[PDB]
Amino acid sequence: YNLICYFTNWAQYRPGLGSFKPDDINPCLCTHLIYAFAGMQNNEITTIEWNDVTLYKAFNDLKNRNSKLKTLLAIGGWNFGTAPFTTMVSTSQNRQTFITSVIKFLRQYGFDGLDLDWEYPGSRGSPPQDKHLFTVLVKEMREAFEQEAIESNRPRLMVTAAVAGGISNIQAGYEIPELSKYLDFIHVMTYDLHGSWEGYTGENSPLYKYPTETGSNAYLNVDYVMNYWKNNGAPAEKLIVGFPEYGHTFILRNPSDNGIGAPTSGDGPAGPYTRQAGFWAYYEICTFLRSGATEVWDASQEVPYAYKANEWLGYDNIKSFSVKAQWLKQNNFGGAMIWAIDLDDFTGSFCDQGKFPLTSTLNKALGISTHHHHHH
Ligand SMILES: CC(=O)N[C@@H]1[C@@H](O)[C@H](O[C@@H]2O[C@H](CO)[C@@H](O[C@@H]3O[C@H](CO)[C@@H](O)[C@H](O)[C@H]3NC(C)=O)[C@H](O)[C@H]2NC(C)=O)[C@@H](CO)O[C@H]1O
Repeated sequence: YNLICYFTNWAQYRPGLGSFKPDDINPCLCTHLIYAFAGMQNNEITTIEWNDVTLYKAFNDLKNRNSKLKTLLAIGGWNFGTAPFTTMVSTSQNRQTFITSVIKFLRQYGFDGLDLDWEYPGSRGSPPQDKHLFTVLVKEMREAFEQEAIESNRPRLMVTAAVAGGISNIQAGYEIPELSKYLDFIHVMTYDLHGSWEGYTGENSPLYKYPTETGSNAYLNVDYVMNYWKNNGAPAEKLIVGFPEYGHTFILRNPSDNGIGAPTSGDGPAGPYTRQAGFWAYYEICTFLRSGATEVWDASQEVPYAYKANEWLGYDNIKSFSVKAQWLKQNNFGGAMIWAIDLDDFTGSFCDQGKFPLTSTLNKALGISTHHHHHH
């Protein structure tokens, strides 16, 4: 199994103990590290942060401490939107400009592959023809990577993609059978399945449907989404399950109504380190759980929630990560990906569960290991 760990290049700006840079990563925990995010200018890949070159070197230097580790660079993300991708895929000239720039960029800075994170082809302003043009981009990039590997006598650069977990976005965005032939791995974003945008409480990454969910609401769980990909053309071995190391917050419209589906008024307050209303990192959640919160196990969905007065949290913990790791192995998927390693309790100071409790849970559950001693 693979354990793919996203690192974000804005985590460095979090105050105090929240600040996270590549040297904070334990190089032995994951099999792959993905750097989020690169950008695009004139149809060529580019940096986005003033010190990305510094962080790239620290990131890829981690491989000097773990000879099995591979790294990838992710391009796009939510805030990046779709317009640059649409323009870039619109013509063969623009796709060639981009692919050529990626090969040079990844080889220059020491990456082993590119993770495409277009959110999403066919949606958020992207026109309908981008569903097929995304397939064409991926096909041409895989082919260019295969040729560069042979021409440079190096292992081939990987091409992966982070893909939607919402059924409407999946249907609008991806030609799953053909896309699956050319991608090395498919990182399915099985999180953000509920959130304050819906006007009621729900879990971020429930494994199973809630018993009274009907219609499209019954799609909003890891089981349905992973099996949708699997049964519409993607090989299980290429499918990677998304694991969030954060939770979503809500303000309850009525504190006594604090179950799944309780009505809500909006996002919960920003955390002191992540400073974005609507979510908390796992280490921030641990502080919340020590501040008087009530913890509840959502038994049907195999995830926890918690609440305190008018604040409600749907999240993941060691137990839910363990249950879902067991599940993905039984279903023969390729492994797990984590959004994001800088949201774990990387210092060990917040949760009293050791360093990197959630990521370590998956490392153990998936049997990640590179140090063999040849004796008891
Ligand atoms: C408004 C909203 O919640 N939209 C959801 C998108 O966030 C999500 O996109 C992917 O998931 C993660 C986690 O949500 C995204 O991380 C966000 O990245 C932006 C920069 O682009 C940063 O400003 C946010 O702080 C950060 N949020 C968190 C909790 O870390 C990430 O960009 C996207 N890529 C990956 C691999 O996860 C999509 C997933 O389908 O759902 C929307 O509902």
